[PDB]
Amino acid sequence: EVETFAFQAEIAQLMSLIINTFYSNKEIFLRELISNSSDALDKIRYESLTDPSKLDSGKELHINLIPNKQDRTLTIVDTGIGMTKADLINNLGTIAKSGTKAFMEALQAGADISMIGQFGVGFYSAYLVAEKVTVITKHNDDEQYAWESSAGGSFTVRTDTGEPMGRGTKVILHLKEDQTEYLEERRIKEIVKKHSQFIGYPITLFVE
Ligand SMILES: CCOC(=O)NCc1ccc(-n2c(S)nnc2-c2cc(C(C)C)c(O)cc2O)cc1
Repeated sequence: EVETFAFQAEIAQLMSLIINTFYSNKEIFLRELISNSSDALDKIRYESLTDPSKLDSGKELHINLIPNKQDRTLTIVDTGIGMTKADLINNLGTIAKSGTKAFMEALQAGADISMIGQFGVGFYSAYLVAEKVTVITKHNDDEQYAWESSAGGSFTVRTDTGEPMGRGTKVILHLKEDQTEYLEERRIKEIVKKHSQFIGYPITLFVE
């Protein structure tokens, strides 16, 4: 069973802006996703301080980057606190409505697209490089679900089975045809060092 939803108008407009604005500095998408992963990891870390059983679904707190040139995908995987089905539908746990409003106002005051993460909506910068995004997540309090959107005003949510993760979130970027540089090892290393050099969790770049 697949459920199809319409984005809130403000979010559809944010995504359209990201997709259609001329802006060459696309590489900042990765730091925004790594930042979200770090936040999710902080959350499960702090929770586990008073309830160790929260880590029964996995003790290791880390981030993996997985390029695949055959599929033309870049996948960011973390073992953070994950998201419930409800939070997936509610704009994947972000304050998208109020965040988008503040972001647009900032763009009128001299801000540019690279400031997007300051307003809680950095996830949508994924559409600078991806034609489709799949978000697979598992929270301790719910089952495993897959969110997906190629923009155009809608997203889908379904249950996900076949490769269960213990806990956390996996963001699969289906890259646009002209953005395959982000599958190259030296390019990914360069971007991590430039924008995500000091993060409180290990980042592992998989080899092909
Ligand atoms: C509510 C304040 O934060 C936001 O509005 N947005 C940033 C944010 C949202 C959800 C998460 N998150 C949680 S909680 N659990 N998993 C995630 C998570 C979400 C994403 C995007 C799909 C939004 C991600 O790339 C990685 C994550 O671990 C982390 C940061």
